[PDB]
Amino acid sequence: PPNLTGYYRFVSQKNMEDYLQALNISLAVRKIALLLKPDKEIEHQGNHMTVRTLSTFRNYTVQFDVGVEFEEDLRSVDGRKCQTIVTWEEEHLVCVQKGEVPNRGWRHWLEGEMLYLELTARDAVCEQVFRKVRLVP
Ligand SMILES: [C]C1=[C]C([C])=[N+]2C1=C([C][C][C][C][C][C][C][C][C][C]C(=O)O[C][C]([O])[C][O])C1=C([C])[C]=C([C])N1[B]2(F)F
Repeated sequence: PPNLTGYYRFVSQKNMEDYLQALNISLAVRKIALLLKPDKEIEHQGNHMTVRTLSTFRNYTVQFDVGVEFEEDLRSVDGRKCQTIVTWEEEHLVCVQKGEVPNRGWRHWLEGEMLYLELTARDAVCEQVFRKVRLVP
């Protein structure tokens, strides 16, 4: 599987409204979240990954070894905890977050320097795109 290490700048998103509602995020917080352009930073070493979502209001970091289910602390996101498993399906990094919310998870994949992210919760599907930042001193 590919190595996903990189810093990727926000490009676009669609239907984040839907995903936020599906996680039961309040109107006040959804209004804030829809204004921001969070970046994605990944540290992928061997079979271990750290994935950071970075914004001026709040950051969220998760760590994992691919293939090992773990308790994901999402209390800073939607107040919940999940039993989360990340796998590789061809070149897609697939995450299933098992818990209260059905169909919860996400999928990354790369096309050149564009990093795609699909986010799901209940019947909501959000599509995001990021672009890798080149290491220019
Ligand atoms: C400010 C605030 C507050 C709060 C609470 N909020 C916000 C916002 C904005 C800011 C940002 C934060 C971070 C998040 C993370 C998760 C997703 C990604 C992910 O999943 O990823 C995936 C891979 O890549 C790893 O992980 C938001 C959004 C945009 C969304 C959401 C849900 N939100 B929330 F409701 F949490």
